Amino acid sequence: TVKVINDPIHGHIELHPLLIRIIDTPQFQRLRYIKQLGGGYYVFPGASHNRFEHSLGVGYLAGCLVRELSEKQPELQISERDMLCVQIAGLCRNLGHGPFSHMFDGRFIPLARPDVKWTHEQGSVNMFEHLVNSNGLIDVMEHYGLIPEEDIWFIKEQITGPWPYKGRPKEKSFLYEIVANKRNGIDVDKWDYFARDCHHLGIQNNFDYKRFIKFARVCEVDNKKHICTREKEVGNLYDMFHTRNCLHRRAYQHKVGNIIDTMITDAFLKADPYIEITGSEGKKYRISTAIDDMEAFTKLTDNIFLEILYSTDPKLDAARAILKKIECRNLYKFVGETQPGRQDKIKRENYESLPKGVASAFIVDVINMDYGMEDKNPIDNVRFYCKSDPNKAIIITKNQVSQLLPERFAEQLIRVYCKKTDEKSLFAARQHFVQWCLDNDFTKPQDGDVVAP
Amino acid sequence: TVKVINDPIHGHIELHPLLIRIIDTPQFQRLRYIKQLGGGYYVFPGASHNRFEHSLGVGYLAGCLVRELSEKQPELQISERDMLCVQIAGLCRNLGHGPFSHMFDGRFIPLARPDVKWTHEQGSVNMFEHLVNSNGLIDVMEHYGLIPEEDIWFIKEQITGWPYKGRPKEKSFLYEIVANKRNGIDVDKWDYFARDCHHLGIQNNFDYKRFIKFARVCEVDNKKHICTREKEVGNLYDMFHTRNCLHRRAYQHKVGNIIDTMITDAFLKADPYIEITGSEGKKYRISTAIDDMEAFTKLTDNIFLEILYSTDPKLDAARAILKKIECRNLYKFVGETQPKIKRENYESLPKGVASALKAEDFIVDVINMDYGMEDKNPIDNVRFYCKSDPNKAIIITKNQVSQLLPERFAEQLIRVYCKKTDEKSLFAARQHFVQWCLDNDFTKPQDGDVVAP
Amino acid sequence: TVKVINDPIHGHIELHPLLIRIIDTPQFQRLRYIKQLGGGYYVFPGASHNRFEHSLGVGYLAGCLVRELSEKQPELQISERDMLCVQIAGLCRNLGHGPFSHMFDGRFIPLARPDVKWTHEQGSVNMFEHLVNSNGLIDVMEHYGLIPEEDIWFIKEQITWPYKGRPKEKSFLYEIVANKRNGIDVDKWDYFARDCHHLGIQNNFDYKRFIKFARVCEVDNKKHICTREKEVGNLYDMFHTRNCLHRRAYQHKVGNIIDTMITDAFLKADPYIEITGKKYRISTAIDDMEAFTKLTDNIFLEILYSTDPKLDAARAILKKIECRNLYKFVIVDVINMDYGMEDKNPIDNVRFYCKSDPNKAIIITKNQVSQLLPERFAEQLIRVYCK
Amino acid sequence: TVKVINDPIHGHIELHPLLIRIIDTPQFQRLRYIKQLGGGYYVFPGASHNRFEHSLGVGYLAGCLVRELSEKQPELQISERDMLCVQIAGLCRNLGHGPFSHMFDGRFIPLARPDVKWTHEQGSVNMFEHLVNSNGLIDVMEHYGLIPEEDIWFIKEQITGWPYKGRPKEKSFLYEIVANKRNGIDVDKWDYFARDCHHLGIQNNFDYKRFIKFARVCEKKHICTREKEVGNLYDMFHTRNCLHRRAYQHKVGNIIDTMITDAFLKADPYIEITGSEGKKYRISTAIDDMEAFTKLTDNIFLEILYSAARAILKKIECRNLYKFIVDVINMDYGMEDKNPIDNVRFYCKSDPNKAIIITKNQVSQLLPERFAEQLIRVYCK
Ligand SMILES: Nc1nc2c(ncn2[C@H]2C[C@H](O)[C@@H](COP(=O)(O)OP(=O)(O)OP(=O)(O)O)O2)c(=O)[nH]1
Ligand SMILES: Nc1nc2c(ncn2[C@H]2C[C@H](O)[C@@H](COP(=O)(O)OP(=O)(O)OP(=O)(O)O)O2)c(=O)[nH]1
Ligand SMILES: Nc1nc2c(ncn2[C@H]2C[C@H](O)[C@@H](COP(=O)(O)OP(=O)(O)OP(=O)(O)O)O2)c(=O)[nH]1
Ligand SMILES: Nc1nc2c(ncn2[C@H]2C[C@H](O)[C@@H](COP(=O)(O)OP(=O)(O)OP(=O)(O)O)O2)c(=O)[nH]1
Ligand SMILES: Nc1nc2c(ncn2[C@H]2C[C@H](O)[C@@H](COP(=O)(O)OP(=O)(O)OP(=O)(O)O)O2)c(=O)[nH]1
Ligand SMILES: Nc1nc2c(ncn2[C@H]2C[C@H](O)[C@@H](COP(=O)(O)OP(=O)(O)OP(=O)(O)O)O2)c(=O)[nH]1
Ligand SMILES: Nc1nc2c(ncn2[C@H]2C[C@H](O)[C@@H](COP(=O)(O)OP(=O)(O)OP(=O)(O)O)O2)c(=O)[nH]1
Ligand SMILES: Nc1nc2c(ncn2[C@H]2C[C@H](O)[C@@H](COP(=O)(O)OP(=O)(O)OP(=O)(O)O)O2)c(=O)[nH]1
Ligand SMILES: Nc1nc2c(ncn2[C@H]2C[C@H](O)[C@@H](COP(=O)(O)OP(=O)(O)OP(=O)(O)O)O2)c(=O)[nH]1
Ligand SMILES: Nc1nc2c(ncn2[C@H]2C[C@H](O)[C@@H](COP(=O)(O)OP(=O)(O)OP(=O)(O)O)O2)c(=O)[nH]1
Ligand SMILES: Nc1nc2c(ncn2[C@H]2C[C@H](O)[C@@H](COP(=O)(O)OP(=O)(O)OP(=O)(O)O)O2)c(=O)[nH]1
Ligand SMILES: Nc1nc2c(ncn2[C@H]2C[C@H](O)[C@@H](COP(=O)(O)OP(=O)(O)OP(=O)(O)O)O2)c(=O)[nH]1
Ligand SMILES: [Mg+2]
Ligand SMILES: [Mg+2]
Repeated sequence: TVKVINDPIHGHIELHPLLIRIIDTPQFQRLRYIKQLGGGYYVFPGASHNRFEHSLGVGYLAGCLVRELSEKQPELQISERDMLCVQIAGLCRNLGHGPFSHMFDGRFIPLARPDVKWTHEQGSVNMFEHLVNSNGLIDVMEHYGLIPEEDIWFIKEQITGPWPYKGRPKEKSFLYEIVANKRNGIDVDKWDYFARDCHHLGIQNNFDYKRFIKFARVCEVDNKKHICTREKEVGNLYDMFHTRNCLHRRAYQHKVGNIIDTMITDAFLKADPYIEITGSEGKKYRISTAIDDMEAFTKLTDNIFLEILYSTDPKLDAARAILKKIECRNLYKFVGETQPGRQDKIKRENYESLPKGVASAFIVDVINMDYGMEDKNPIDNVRFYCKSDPNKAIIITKNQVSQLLPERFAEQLIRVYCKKTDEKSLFAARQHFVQWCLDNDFTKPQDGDVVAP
Repeated sequence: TVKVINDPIHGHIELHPLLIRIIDTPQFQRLRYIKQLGGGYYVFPGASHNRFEHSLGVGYLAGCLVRELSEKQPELQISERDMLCVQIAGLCRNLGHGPFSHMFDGRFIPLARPDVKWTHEQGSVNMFEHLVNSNGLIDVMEHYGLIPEEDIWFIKEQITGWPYKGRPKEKSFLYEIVANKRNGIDVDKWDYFARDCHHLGIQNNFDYKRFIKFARVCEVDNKKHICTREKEVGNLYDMFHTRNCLHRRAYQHKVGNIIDTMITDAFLKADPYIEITGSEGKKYRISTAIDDMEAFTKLTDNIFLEILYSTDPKLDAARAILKKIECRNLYKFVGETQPKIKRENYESLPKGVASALKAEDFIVDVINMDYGMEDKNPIDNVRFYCKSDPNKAIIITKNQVSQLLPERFAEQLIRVYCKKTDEKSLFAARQHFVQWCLDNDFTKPQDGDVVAP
Repeated sequence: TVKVINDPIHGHIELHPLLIRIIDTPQFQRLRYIKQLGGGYYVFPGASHNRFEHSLGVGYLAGCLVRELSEKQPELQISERDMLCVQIAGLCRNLGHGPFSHMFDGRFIPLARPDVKWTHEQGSVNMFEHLVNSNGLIDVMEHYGLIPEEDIWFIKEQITWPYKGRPKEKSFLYEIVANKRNGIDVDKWDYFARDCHHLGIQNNFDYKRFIKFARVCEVDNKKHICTREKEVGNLYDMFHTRNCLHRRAYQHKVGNIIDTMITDAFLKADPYIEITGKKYRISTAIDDMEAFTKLTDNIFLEILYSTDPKLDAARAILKKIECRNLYKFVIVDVINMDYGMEDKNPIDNVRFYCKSDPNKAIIITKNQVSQLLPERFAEQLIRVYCK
Repeated sequence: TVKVINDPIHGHIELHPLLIRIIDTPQFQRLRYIKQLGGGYYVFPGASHNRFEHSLGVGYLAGCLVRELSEKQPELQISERDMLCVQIAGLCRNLGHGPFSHMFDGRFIPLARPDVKWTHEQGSVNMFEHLVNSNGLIDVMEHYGLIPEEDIWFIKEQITGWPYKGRPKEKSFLYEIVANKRNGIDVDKWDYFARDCHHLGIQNNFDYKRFIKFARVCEKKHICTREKEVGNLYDMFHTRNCLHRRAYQHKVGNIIDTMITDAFLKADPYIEITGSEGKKYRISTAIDDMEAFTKLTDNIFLEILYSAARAILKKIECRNLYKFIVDVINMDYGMEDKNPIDNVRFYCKSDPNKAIIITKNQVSQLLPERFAEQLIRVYCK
């Protein structure tokens, strides 16, 4: 039987009986304890939402777009079984996030295991594989019309990727642009967190996903089939990446929200050698090794935070000290923000040297602000059709749309912090950063003249 | 200085430096890990908000109402010291909640320690005393112009409640703001109306900004009260009608309440085997952690995941229940009915359903749906002024308002669940329930004619 | 081809090319000049929305409910042209409204010509009949697959075995646009959400949830639109919403008195205001649908801007409105706030089903749901105003 | 006594009794029959709102901002006399809008009278003069604490423009509330961002309440904001440049405006409006006499319809519109080719009195390179 879910973002959403079987498992319900925005909840009190409700919304929107394409284009021969496999990927595309979401795979793991190749996409299919086997859903998928081996491949291909695709013929290549669009990034995962993060933080979203769906249409281009949209909508697609970039500077890359994220990783790193997570077959794992056993990664949620804080173990005292610094709001003071050049951008291989560089002129964080396609324009990977010939998809260049569009599509930001809260330190630390920007020929800080003339 | 918090409900809300230092403590930040709606999150996935964000809203609304009374009528001589003490009562009104909020003081504590009378108001004031002492704010309150002796009584009286000694009877109206014991119209209700509806996806039929625009203090019976105008008695009836919809739609959802029941069941079977530490290092159980604040500070929803991830063979009976929740193998709801059943009789109804599948196979949940004051109309304890003489507080009775208002103001619902889930057990459980309704002469189940012909 | 319309209430709605042709006629486009709430705009400044956009939503919701029923239940033989006809009636349910809506058919005509019995429903079928004939569109309806003689009668029957539009096997399609049996129809769901959003008030009925659980059931050998056991408390709240909108906005004592002053201004201006090939007055424009087309809220400002001394008494009263010299609230106004069916309970006309057998309709009584529900369901109010 | 008005945008707003007396006049209530977005209503159904509702919001926000600065900076000597004059200027900066707002003074009047020089501010000050004299409010303005000679001049200067004769340069920051000429950050923009989006069904991307919480006056004197809000200030001009692209310059919406100019230009010969002493004015001439301009609303559109010009309106009601006439549209941040943030000063949390200049390079590189552009549309009649 179909179940219904009331959602503040999408309203009542219908779930296939198989979708419910995937939801009501420990590997999915785990997501109720991973916060979407990690440390951003300690700056925006409304961002209490977790990965679980986000996953439901991505599965709903995937089903919405995949159904509009089949209803408007029966030529595509999209089957109910394709739609279902599309909805499973949208639900399971978030399975592989770790504690506090982008803090785990973007800070902690890069610091604890510098040479491991790890992303949440990889974790999502590793966890999805453990979800199906550990709950006996192979038979369940057969009962609802799915052919597992091919479809298990197809689902995992939407989440991560690799005509290199084994799960679906190239004649249905457009199904891979719904859940996780590797070609341009216009996927159902962005549309849900645009609306769900703005709802919870209390900021404004400037992209209407429903209007986009009404004009979505598969077109052939360069002998392959892509998802295209109308030419009259090219302006709002630019505004979708302007929405996403505006969402990052306000909330995701909030300097206080990020310094709280760095403090949690540093506490996690200091608690790493002493926290024991029981994995598969009784084996024990650290925080940085739980990603190797899915049975242990299941039990690696935000509970680690309170486990460290509510602890009595003397070995956890140093990690507990950093969390106590957070609950008392004694945080590292933000001293300034600057920008390098495109050609003078700092490489990740040099990140470990900069606090030494500013002291000779400390916490330095480097954030890269791009439209998704590194320094490339994502819209140039989008094709557009006219109302007189819906099968001819043309290229709309940036100069054809507007002269007010961004000159560049990627940039880098350098935030500097100081661990000493002394008024004399915060003054002296600000003096180093201002001279550090003049020496390295970086851009002038906004508060530069008042704190240091 | 002052800080500004962005809130999805109230927007940018400014907080006095003393309020900032009150919330930046482990006993306040503890509220970030208490689900506002408890088990409702497992039915309404948008209900992930915690007590922390609710506390700031109540304190901000407390400040809006007392700031309007002060500005409109200088006659009352409301001081900044008074307005600060009201906001402090708004923030700390929720400090006394336990894991999953109303589950703790309404289900677990009654069954774990039936001898002791415990409320979250008693908890909030006890937690408030521990908050100011552990963080040494008695000197900070003195710094911002407060008199700790008298004001801490005043802060505590607003929470718990001429019996008061923290304020003279001339300021009696300041006790109707944070926790109105007289009629229930308080700023704590306005925030959870708007905040819960935002997250649940439910509609709210009450406007507090309009009420505040007409709030005015008048004398009657030589005592001063907060009153609103003639024209607002209709909106005041809907405020308690809204509260009843939020209780019927969400807070007393049949599936959300059974999930709360199972978390209590799991808690009571885990209560003897888990230790919480605090005050002078003594160990405390879940049920006895209310006797000490240093232990109760570390008693949050984290208890759920510690039981679920536990390795102890002494915790399987409790871990078994929580995994029935994770896989959603819940007790099946059999039916709803209506009669008054004394709380002392609650324990006896399970054996009564079986007499019409042993007694333990049933669970009977009695809910008292009222308007806040048992069977009394709260509007009868509200005074109204008119535009001609704004200083005379008249009385509007239910007949003068409307004839479509409720007849009574208190009813009880009874829900029957069965711990057996097979098709044969559910059938017999449905038959017992319908017969049990005749044996005691209850209201006819809605589906009885279809389920038990 | 299909056009999409961005509406602030329903978002982007798609309209079949036939419905676009009906929209683009003078008889539908004139509804851009009929205030939905009439005299409420002079008390709630947000309610500037007209009848035009209200109609686009009643027919959008009409398509939504009819299409959900055919997809869940192909056993009903709901054709794609059944759904076009249900949509048409939703759009044209509002064609027969006069200047300022409830000001016209609710007060003005009852005093101007007490002999006639005039309703906006009876105005809709005549304006619709004029609409199809004056634009030569019985041509286009057969082009998109409809049989006019039966389908047109079907459309009008929904506005106003008795029916001849369709047989008792399709008896549930008459419960969508104008539900005469309990009042649960798409018309209410739109102005609930549309008036609330413009007035600044709060709606408390979720219509998208009611659609998710709607299902037809054979009751008394007749097919009826039903809902689930669990949605009965939300039905009581639906009429409770409708009542709040009347007590807060629709029957606001200052908003009603402004409507009454516009009636008095139209009454005194009635014999001297001529609308054209005969000539018609405001009171007789209802008798010629070619005149009712040119009879909108513009009739208000044509009196206010005139200079003929014959209309001075009428203009002196619209001069009293623009300077807010209104009748002091102490003209006697009687208001009957019911549940849409006189003193009856509409829930006693609603059937429900269970999960166990989703084909067994059953009646749920008030004593079964909640004991805190109203005692009565109709109620009268008396107000007097000093001229 | 005070009156409260419930609003879909701002909620319950309180209005001084002197404000109510300005509202309850024929020259202000006229704005109930001037739709704010003109022809965008025939493309966006939800956009049925008029200038009247907008005018109440402009004055309410003009009152929020000035009252905010009163209570945080008493060193500015802001009086209840200044706050009243700002709110009046907020209410009356839209009095001089003709039928369908910008279709009248953007297309029709420049085409009907190429020699004339007409703007809606000129009308706003002229009809504000016509409002207080026709309704005898000069004795009521003085009764509520104002000095009518000096304050009127201040009210008409917040609308049009040390060259000011209503307030001294020691209070120059109050001309930056209603109609900012230095950079364009005024409460009028903030009201139509939220009120047009609400009705069009478009999304907004500027938080006006957050901007008010960080407003300070800094040394002349200009209104400044925190350094952390410069990014929100470009997105303010980006929000509204995005508002012009979707609704204000909608191709089918703009072509409807042009067809109503043509229908008005053809009906200008025979359009009769009675004016000052019974003298008849045309549509194109009712601006020279505020008695006639008072009665010049959207009513003329339906007056032509119910009467050669009736053919064009008939072509619009039947959607026989021109297919996608050459219209030129100027898209700018409000200051021609200039950059409005260069005329904005900022203060830090360190020295709140030291105003600083922030350049585009210090904010972000993903910002526009130019700040003006022009689009050319062609249509077939
Ligand atoms: N908007 C709204 N949502 C509701 C309401 N009542 C319950 N819900 C929400 C909670 C769930 O996420 C979702 C489904 O809950 P339901 O009560 O309709 O289904 P439930 O499984 O509890 O009962 P059932 O299996 O159908 O017998 O809708 C309501 O009255 N309004
Ligand atoms: N202090 C504090 N801020 C919170 C909280 N929840 C959300 N927020 C917001 C308000 C702050 O403006 C914002 C930034 O946090 P802080 O101001 O405490 O850190 P910041 O680096 O700005 O140092 P500061 O204290 O302003 O000198 O976090 C909370 O619980 N405590
Ligand atoms: N607090 C915080 N959140 C981030 C950060 N980076 C990404 N996110 C948050 C914002 C969204 O809610 C969500 C989007 O990231 P996801 O992991 O869900 O998907 P994905 O990486 O594909 O995002 P993308 O396609 O690049 O926009 O995570 C960050 O650096 N800090
Ligand atoms: N609506 C909105 N909220 C923001 C924005 N930026 C930050 N916030 C939210 C997060 C906080 O809860 C609150 C305060 O953040 P702020 O950045 O303004 O204060 P913060 O202490 O971090 O900086 P400061 O110490 O004052 O220099 O507002 C924004 O651009 N728009
Ligand atoms: N099954 C399920 N429902 C959820 C979940 N989150 C929110 N909801 C909502 C949808 C459901 O209609 C509603 C009630 O949950 P259930 O239907 O599973 O409880 P119920 O005793 O009615 O089981 P049943 O419908 O007889 O299978 O909660 C979830 O994670 N799993
Ligand atoms: N899930 C759930 N939430 C409840 C229940 N009872 C109360 N609440 C929730 C709804 C509100 O968000 C919030 C209000 O309860 P509080 O204890 O915080 O305030 P209070 O004691 O004053 O209740 P009152 O104002 O009299 O309704 O807790 C319940 O039985 N189940
Ligand atoms: N939400 C939203 N609505 C828009 C936008 N642009 C126009 N509209 C609204 C106005 C209409 O009610 C509806 C249709 O607008 P369109 O420009 O897409 O239709 P149009 O017939 O003018 O273009 P077409 O004939 O298909 O080339 O959507 C937009 O950017 N966002
Ligand atoms: N006076 C006036 N009220 C308006 C207007 N627009 C919306 N409203 C609302 C605010 C008022 O509280 C409400 C009632 O109108 P009035 O107060 O003017 O009439 P009322 O019978 O209450 O006479 P009153 O002056 O209060 O003794 O209309 C307007 O333009 N002028
Ligand atoms: N200002 C005002 N509006 C009214 C009044 N009575 C009805 N309406 C308005 C409010 C709604 O927007 C709308 C609803 O009634 P309709 O004219 O659309 O038709 P109908 O009689 O079928 O509605 P109903 O079934 O009675 O709820 O008309 C009234 O007495 N005064
Ligand atoms: N949000 C909301 N607005 C209302 C309500 N009732 C009336 N209004 C709106 C209409 C007006 O624009 C505004 C104030 O009008 P009121 O009806 O409260 O006062 P009114 O002048 O008519 O009576 P009064 O002169 O004070 O005796 O609020 C309500 O229940 N909720
Ligand atoms: N339908 C339509 N509206 C326009 C057009 N140009 C401007 N507007 C409308 C959009 C806004 O609601 C409103 C904004 O302009 P205002 O008349 O309120 O004043 P102003 O010229 O100072 O606007 P600004 O400060 O430059 O943004 O006028 C247009 O070309 N077509
Ligand atoms: N045709 C029409 N469009 C409306 C109406 N109300 C709002 N809109 C919107 C939907 C349209 O996509 C948009 C543009 O209008 P049209 O499509 O009719 O003119 P257009 O030049 O695009 O010619 P077209 O038929 O699309 O080739 O106006 C209406 O009543 N009729
Ligand atoms: Mg009806
Ligand atoms: Mg301007």
